[PDB]
This record gives sequence, structure tokens and C-alpha cells, in this order.
Amino acid sequence: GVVAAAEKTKQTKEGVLYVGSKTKEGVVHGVATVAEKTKEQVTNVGGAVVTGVTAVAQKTVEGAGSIAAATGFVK
Amino acid sequence: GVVAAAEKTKQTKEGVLYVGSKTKEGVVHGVATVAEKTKEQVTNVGGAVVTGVTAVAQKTVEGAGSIAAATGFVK
Amino acid sequence: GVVAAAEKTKQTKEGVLYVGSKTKEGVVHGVATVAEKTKEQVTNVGGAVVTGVTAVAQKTVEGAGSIAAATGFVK
Amino acid sequence: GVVAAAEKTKQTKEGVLYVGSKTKEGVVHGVATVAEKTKEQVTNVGGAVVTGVTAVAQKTVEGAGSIAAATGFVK
Amino acid sequence: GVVAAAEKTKQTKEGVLYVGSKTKEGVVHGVATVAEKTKEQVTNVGGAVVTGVTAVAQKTVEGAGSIAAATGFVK
Repeated sequence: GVVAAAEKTKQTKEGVLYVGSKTKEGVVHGVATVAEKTKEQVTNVGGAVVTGVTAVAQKTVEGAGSIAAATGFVK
Repeated sequence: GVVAAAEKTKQTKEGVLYVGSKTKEGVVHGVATVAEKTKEQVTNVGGAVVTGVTAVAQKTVEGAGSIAAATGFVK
Repeated sequence: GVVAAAEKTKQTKEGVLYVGSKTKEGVVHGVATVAEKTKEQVTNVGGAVVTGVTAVAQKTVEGAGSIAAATGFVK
Repeated sequence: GVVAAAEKTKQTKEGVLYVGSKTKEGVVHGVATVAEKTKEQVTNVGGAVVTGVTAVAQKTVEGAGSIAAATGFVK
Repeated sequence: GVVAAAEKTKQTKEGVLYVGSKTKEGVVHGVATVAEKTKEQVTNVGGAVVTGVTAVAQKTVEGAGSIAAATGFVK
């Protein structure tokens, strides 16, 4: 029942990017799931995750983008 | 029952980006799920997560973007 | 029953961005879910999360954007 | 029953952004869910979350944006 | 029941990128799942994860992109 459908039917400076970064110390951890003495952990990450000292996300979804996620359990 | 549908049907400086970043110390953790002595944890992250000392998100969803998420459990 | 539908049907400086950032110390944690001695935690994050010392979000949803989320449990 | 639908049907300086930030110390936590000795926590965050020492959100929803969220439990 | 379908039916400077990065120390961890004395951990990461001291994501989804994910267990 977890359905993700994406359809795209298609019948000057555009999207131009300039980044200049100067970093001395950089610690980036991105997507992280840490468990200590944990019993029962469920984690889900979906989509676009842009992370860091200089993070730029230009025009992430120009067409069709669908994210379906059923996260959990049954007892 | 967790359905995400996206449809895009398509029949000068546009979206131009300039970033200049100068950082000495940078610690970025992004998406994180930490559990200590935890029993039963459910986490869900969806979409666009732009994070960091200099975070820029230009024109994230130009077309169709759908995020469906059922997060949880049954007992 | 958690349905997210997005449809986009399409039949000078536009969206131009300038960021200049100068940071000495930067700590960014973004999306975080922390549990200590917790029993039973349900978390859900959806959409666009732009975070950081210099956070810029330009024209996040130009088209169709839908976020559906059922977060919780049954006993 | 948690339905989010978005439709966009489409048949000089526009949206131009300038940010200049100069920060010495910056701590940004974004979206956070912290539980200590907690039993039973349900959290949901949806939409656009722009956070940080310099946070700018220009023209977040130019088209169609829908956020549906059923957050809670049944006993 | 975990179905992801993507269809794309198709019948000046465009998408041009400039990055200049100068880093002295950089620690990047990307996607990480750490468990210590943990019992029972389920993790799922899907989509585009761009991470690092200088992270740039230009035009991530120009066509059709669908991410379906059922993350969890049954007892």
C-alpha cells in the first residue's frame, strides 16, 4: 500500500549556480542514526538531504517527485 | 494506503544563484536520530532538508512534489 | 488513507539569489530527534527544512506541493 | 483520510534576493524533538521551516501548497 | 505493496555550476547508522543525499522521481 508514482510528460542564464566556500575546520555528519543501549529503533529518511558547511540546493524538483513512506511496526 | 502521486504535464537571468561563504569552524549534523536507553523509537524525515552553516534552497519544487508519510505503530 | 497528490499542468532577473556569509564558529543540528530513557517516541518531519547560520529559502514551491502525514499509533 | 492535494494549471527584477551575513558565533538547532524519561511522545512538523542566525524565506508558496497532518493516537 | 513508479515521456547557460572550495580540515560522515549495545534497529535512507563541507545539489530531479519505503517490523 506504500505507492509512490511520478509522471512527467513534456510535449540567458537558466539555473546557473556560483558557490565560493573557504573553510578552516568542517565537521559534517549528514544523515545519522545513533542508538546506545536502545532496544527497538525504526528510522526512515527520504528525499533530498543537502548538508554541510556550505549547502546549496538549487531547483531540487523541476519535474515530478513523490516520496511515500510507511515507518513503524505492528505488535 | 500511503500513496504519493506527482504529475507534471508541460505542453535574462532565471534561477541564478550566488553564494560566498567564509567559515572558520563549522559543525553540521543534518538529519540525526539519537536514542540512549530508549526502548521504542519511530522516526521519519521526508522532503528536502538543506542544512549547514550557509544553507541555500532555491526553487525547491518547480514542478509537482508530494510527500506522504504514515509514521507510527499498532499494538 | 494517507494520500498526497500534486499536479502541475503548464500549457530581466527572475529568481536570482545573492548570499554572502562570513562565520567564525557555526554549529547547526538540522532535523534532530533525541530520546534518553524514553519509552515510545514517534516523530515525523516533512517538507522543506532549510537551517543553518545563514539560511535562505527562495521560491520553495513554485508548482504543486502536497505533504500528507499521519503520525501516531493505535493501542 | 489524510489527503493533501495541490494543483497548479498555467495556460525588471522579479524575486531577486540579497543577503549579507557576518556572524562570529552561531548555534542553530532547526527542527528538534527531545525526550528525557518521557513515555509516549508524538511529534509532526510539516511545511517550510527556515531557521538560522540569518533566515530568509522569499516567495515560499508561489503555486499550490497543501499540508495535511493527523497527529495523535487512539486507545 | 511497496511500489515506486516513475515515467518521463518527452515528445545561453542552462544548468551551469561553479564551485570553488578551500578547506583546511574536513570530516564528513555521510549516511551513518551506529548502534552500541542496541538490540533491534531498522534504518532506511532513500533519495539523494548530498553531504560535505561544500555540498551543492543542482536540479536533483528534472524528470520523474519516486521513493517508496516501508520501514518497520511485525511481531
